[PDB]
Amino acid sequence: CFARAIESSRDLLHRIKDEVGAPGIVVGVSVDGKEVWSEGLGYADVENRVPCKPETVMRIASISKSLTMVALAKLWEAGKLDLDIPVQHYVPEFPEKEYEGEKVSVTTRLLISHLSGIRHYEKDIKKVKEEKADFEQGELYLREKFENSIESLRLFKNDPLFFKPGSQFLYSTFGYTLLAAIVERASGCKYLDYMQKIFHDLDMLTTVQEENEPVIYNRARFYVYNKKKRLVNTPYVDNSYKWAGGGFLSTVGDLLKFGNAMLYGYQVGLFKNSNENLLPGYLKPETMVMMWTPVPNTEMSWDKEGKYAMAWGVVERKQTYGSCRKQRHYASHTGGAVGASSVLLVLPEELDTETINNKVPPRGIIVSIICNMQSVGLNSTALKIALEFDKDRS
Amino acid sequence: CFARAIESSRDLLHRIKDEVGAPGIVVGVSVDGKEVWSEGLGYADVENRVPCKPETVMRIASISKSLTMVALAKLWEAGKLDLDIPVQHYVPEFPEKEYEGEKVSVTTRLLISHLSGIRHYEKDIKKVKEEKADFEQGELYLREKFENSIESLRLFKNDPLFFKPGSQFLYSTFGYTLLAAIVERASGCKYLDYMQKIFHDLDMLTTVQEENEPVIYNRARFYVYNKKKRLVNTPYVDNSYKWAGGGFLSTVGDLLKFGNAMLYGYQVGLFKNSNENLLPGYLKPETMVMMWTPVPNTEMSWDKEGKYAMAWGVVERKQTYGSCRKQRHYASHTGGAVGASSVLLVLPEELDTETINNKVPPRGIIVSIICNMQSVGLNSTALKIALEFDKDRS
Amino acid sequence: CFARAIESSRDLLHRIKDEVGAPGIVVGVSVDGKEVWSEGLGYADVENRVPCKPETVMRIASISKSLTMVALAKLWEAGKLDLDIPVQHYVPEFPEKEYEGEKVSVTTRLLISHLSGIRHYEKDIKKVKEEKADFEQGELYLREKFENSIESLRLFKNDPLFFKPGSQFLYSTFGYTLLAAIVERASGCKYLDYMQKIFHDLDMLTTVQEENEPVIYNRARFYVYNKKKRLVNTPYVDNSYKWAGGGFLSTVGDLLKFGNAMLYGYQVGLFKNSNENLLPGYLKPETMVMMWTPVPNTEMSWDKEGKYAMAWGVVERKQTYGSCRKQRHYASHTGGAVGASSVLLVLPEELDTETINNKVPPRGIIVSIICNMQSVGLNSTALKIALEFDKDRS
Amino acid sequence: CFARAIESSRDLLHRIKDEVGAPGIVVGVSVDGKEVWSEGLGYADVENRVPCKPETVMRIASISKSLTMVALAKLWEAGKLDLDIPVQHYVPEFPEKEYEGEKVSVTTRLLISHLSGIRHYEKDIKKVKEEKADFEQGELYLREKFENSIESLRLFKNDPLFFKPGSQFLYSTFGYTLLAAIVERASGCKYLDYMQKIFHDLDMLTTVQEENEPVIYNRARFYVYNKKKRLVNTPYVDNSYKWAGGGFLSTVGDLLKFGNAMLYGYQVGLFKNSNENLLPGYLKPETMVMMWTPVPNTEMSWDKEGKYAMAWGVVERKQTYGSCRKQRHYASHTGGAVGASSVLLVLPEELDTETINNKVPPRGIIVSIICNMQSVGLNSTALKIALEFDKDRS
Repeated sequence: CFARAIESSRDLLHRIKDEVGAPGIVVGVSVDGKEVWSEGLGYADVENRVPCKPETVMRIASISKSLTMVALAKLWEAGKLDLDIPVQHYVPEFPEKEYEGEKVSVTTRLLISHLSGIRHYEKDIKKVKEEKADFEQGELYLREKFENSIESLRLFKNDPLFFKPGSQFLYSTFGYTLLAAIVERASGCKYLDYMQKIFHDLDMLTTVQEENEPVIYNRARFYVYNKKKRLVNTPYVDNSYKWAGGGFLSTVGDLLKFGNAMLYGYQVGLFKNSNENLLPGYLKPETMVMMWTPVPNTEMSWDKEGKYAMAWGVVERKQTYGSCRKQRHYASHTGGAVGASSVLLVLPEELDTETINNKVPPRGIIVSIICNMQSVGLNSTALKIALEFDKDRS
Repeated sequence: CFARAIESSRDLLHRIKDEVGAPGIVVGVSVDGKEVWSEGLGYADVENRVPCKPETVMRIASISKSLTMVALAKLWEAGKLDLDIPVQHYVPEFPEKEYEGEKVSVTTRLLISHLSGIRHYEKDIKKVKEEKADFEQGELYLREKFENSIESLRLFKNDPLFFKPGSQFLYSTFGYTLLAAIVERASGCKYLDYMQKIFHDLDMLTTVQEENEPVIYNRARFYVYNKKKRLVNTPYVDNSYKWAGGGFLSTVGDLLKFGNAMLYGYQVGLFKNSNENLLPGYLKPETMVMMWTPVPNTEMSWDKEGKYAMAWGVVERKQTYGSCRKQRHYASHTGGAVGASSVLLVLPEELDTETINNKVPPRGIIVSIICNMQSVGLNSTALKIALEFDKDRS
Repeated sequence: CFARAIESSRDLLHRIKDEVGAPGIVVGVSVDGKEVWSEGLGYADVENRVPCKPETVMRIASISKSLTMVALAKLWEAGKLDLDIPVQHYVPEFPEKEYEGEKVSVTTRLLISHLSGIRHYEKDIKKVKEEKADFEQGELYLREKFENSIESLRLFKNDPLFFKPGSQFLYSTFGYTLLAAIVERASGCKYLDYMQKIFHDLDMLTTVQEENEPVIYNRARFYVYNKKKRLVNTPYVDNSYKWAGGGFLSTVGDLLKFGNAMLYGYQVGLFKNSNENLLPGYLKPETMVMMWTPVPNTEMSWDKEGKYAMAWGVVERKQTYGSCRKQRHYASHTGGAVGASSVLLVLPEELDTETINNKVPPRGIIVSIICNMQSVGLNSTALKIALEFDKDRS
Repeated sequence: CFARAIESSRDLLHRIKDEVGAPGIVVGVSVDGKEVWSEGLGYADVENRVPCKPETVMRIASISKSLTMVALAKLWEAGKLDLDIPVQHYVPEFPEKEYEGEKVSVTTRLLISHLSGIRHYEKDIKKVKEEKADFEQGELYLREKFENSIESLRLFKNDPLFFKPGSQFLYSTFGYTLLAAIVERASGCKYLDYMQKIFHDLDMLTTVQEENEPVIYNRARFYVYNKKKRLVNTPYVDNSYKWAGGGFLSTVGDLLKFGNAMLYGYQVGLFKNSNENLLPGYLKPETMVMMWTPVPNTEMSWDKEGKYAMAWGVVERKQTYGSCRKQRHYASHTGGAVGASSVLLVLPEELDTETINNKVPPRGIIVSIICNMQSVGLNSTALKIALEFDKDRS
């Protein structure tokens, strides 16, 4: 039934692969909760000639923020965590900050949406202020091993705030390290154990953390181009200092399952009225709405047409003029890692009365693409693939 | 429902294609805001045997003037631009002109309708005056790259005026280069960025500018016949000096969407009285009327029966004698480029009381035809296709 | 019989294609005068999605020098041309040159082996002398059309000599333009007509010159990577000023046929004694030996282990120490063009008494590889493929 | 002819592989200068399921010392190097050393046989003295990159001598770093370039240095067992500080070729009398004898029955009592690297009058075994395989 869409999507994948020169790429498409397509192109390892397969394990980078958000939402549902309380309640090791000698408060809500003052890789305030008005970074190529989140906090716990909390949007990865410390303090257990339990609940059996010593099957390699336009290996790095921000490894099936679970949790409330036999979602319907609610004064780098919510980028639906562009509602998050690129997209389906009365959730399309090439933007390709699979479905 | 009309239209397309010997041709028909037919005949590329498809990208040439007019109308609605103010207010680099030593004023209104003195490709005043009482041109085969509109102005900013402003009609392309310079000066941003934003608003995702370095998918080739009556390739040209006049690339779907938007903006005022739930048009109803209002002392080359308005050729409706020709109201613009020919036609539907009370805008037919053959007139074929689709609709 | 070798060769081709990120590549292998393998990988045109095929026409660049050498050898056999006579005998438009006020002579023999003083793209003597002790060039991106070789001579006929003739090796392309002028003067006919006749004699029906106006079927596109590591189109260029140097277009089958003809002409003399029914080669046996004879004080850029002969790079066979590297005898020439890379390799087979008495010429392997990627070295891959096909043959 | 021996050797390889639990192992056997057997067992990479093949590239560790010795012998033959001159003549950056205030001289001859005072990984003199009367080391897991040998010298150039030069045998790896510095100073070129030229001369095309950025095909992985008796990956290390001591990567064919070249150079002098058509060896016959001459007061760790020579361990032939053990003459060197084990063995054949008069060199057997397992001794297995292949040969 999806044969026409599959061929075109494969053509689109070839287009992007040849445009960026990626040695390998893997895709995964799920329609209405069922996986209908999964393919790989190229070689996961070019030295040993290992072809790309749906079982390939690659580095999802910032899609990890979404997993941490799921953990935080579950903790908040359990009542252990309060969003508006200052972070010093849970983590007293973080020093209090001043902004030309005025009291400022850093909270979980500000940390989630990046509205907090914490910096990114750059340490020079002047350049950041000039830009507001890179893989060249050193901290991005660290190799030290950090046993715990509290030890990892020492990289940025002494730097001054760059902006007033809640005033300027600045994408950051250390804020989610602080969030992981808060999670492990509030839950009473280690962060990795909590995430492992969550992955077990969601049936994500191939999602593990970036480590070198353990043997991980079907692990791929990551490449980059040098100054002579020749494919080379990326340098060895250790990502233990940022587990929550970008330290996880996964496949396309696990991302499809995660997206399906989120879609079901989002859509179960609408279908609850017609049928009372539906199982409850992993998170409460009000929690799901809050997660996907856009926050004002936020930006979405991979799509200027939408904004940012909680660990997700959300584009809403609207139409301003007749016979003119009709915006479509979807949520997405992209990831950029040394040697790798990924994207996860969710496209909800507009629900009518008859569909609600007859059909059952989830109703939508989830698309996941991962490639072992550095600095590749895959949001547009995923959006096109999702739209075309939306056309075929009847 | 349109099956009878589609077959006849295809026959008409074959007629014109065999008459001119065009290697390929693409058509697009929209009825009442919905695309009902789209087909291609022949080969977009004859060297590699690439068939013509609705996704083919060809060179719309002077249909670009309409896009610039949309930009100018939006700027005028915003209040940034004044039509009657002399152009030296925005562009002081253009020298003031004299006509046997008398002061003359060049304004935006004169530039839009070609009533201005600026010349076309020919530089000899005597021949132009004799004709008033060609692909053989050199400027039509330029290959230099021009970074900005101000740099492009140097090709004609020193030539004397050919006629008194507002006195003689002379179709010109450099006047729209001056218009683009005025647009980029008044809007505060670059012309290409403004047009890109406008195209994004109107959902024209495949409309780009003529460039060689970037990879543009489904780009076609352009051909001409030599002295031995053999098909050959057209010479390489650069169109950077005239973006506004004739430097864009598009498909038939984008032209259909543009025509539908213009038709909705034209017709929403009549339907506003019955229903208040209709979304506003892209431009105000008074702006649309002005755009399609014919201007006296103007000519319409592709149809002697009508006149010229603002970047459009408009034929009105009238009937002088009983049992004799009944003129029909429509608007059209044709384009001639090296190696290419195109046409865009809009046929509004006569509105009665019951149709206004019951139906919703837009009500009409838009037809777009593009072929990769030089010096082909497609206005009559488009008019016949539009009329026949007007017959089938019930 | 060659199934094992074919698979490995395909793997080698994939290796180089992924290493350089070439959108397409075509290979051709001939064993003992019969074509046994021919395949293409990737897309010849990425905008229109045209797959690579053995019929693809790409830009062989400096393999053209070999064709001009064949023309010169045939003229010398006919007795029309003398190698040691100064070039002013045939072309008096070339000015005589002095070297700190001493008489120097430029001859055909010096021009063939690049021992002449004529420069390459660089015009600064100091930098060339420093290097002796680039696609960044301007002359490499010319677009002017030159009707005849004498007109083309004006680009370098006034520059002073860089080194003493016969003293320093300097690879050059304008020397072969002078050679083409000499050919067309001595033969009494135009250079292109002579080469067309030669191609007709050798059954190379798809070998034509680089031109834009004529329709050439199966013509490919040429690409390069920009500063953002994104695939883009190469700029439009005109190669009319260097027909003999790098101005021809060809397939892999034509190169295979050319190599087979050269191999037969080389090897027919050894087999003449046993059988008198063998047809004569295209060139006399003594002429073939001279063509492949290495010249002292010459360099072979694509293989430091060999030297240069007449329009060919020749590596001889030798062994200095026991149980140590055994050199193999072969001839090759590589080509680098804007947007393209190519190689032609000939691997003669060692002949014994029984093989000479029983088998018939040609006995060897010819390999041709062309890719639409700029600055790719394909000599090593061709050598490996030839050696592996040498192993399978029995 | 060797079918009986091959099966038994394979059984022996299985025996050692199961005894040590090595995931993979590769063997290579050459008889009389011709490779007669080559096989691999297990997986080179267990995560991606890549089987072991003869083309696998693994870490030869201290077999590198033999390559440096070949370089030093060639330099000494050229007359550039003097063995008895103090090392301060070539490398003045090395400080002079005192031994309870007495002048001591460090020379190339002492450095070659490890009779020099320089330490190994351990820095505590007391423990070394107690042992004389480990992978637990820190310097063995360094990750810093060192551009040149002079920079690498700083790791041990300030430590005091452990024993009097020429008095006590102490195996060391930094002495060969000093030897590499001496080589690059005396030869006038970089060490890596000299070794690359030597490898090219000996037809060792797959022998490269340990580097991460370049793409090296068929590169294997290296494993170790943890405290829970589970297979894990070895930690990432950089071996740039010891190129000469333990930094090379190779296959079994390259080691076979190297051993064959050494055997030919050793045996050509005996066969020179009968036949004058034999090509000269890579090194002079007197040089080869010196290389394999055992040095008094030296030890051979992998075989207590023999001693040490120049970068080789040599066991001589002798028989003390009648009807009792008859010693056999052979040379060998083993290597231990993080995650890897290797051995190279040469078994010369006893030469009689008729064999010298009739046969041609080389006459012997070379055996190479490499496995991706840490701390495995393979000398006995290689000796047994060589002896059994010695039995089959007739």
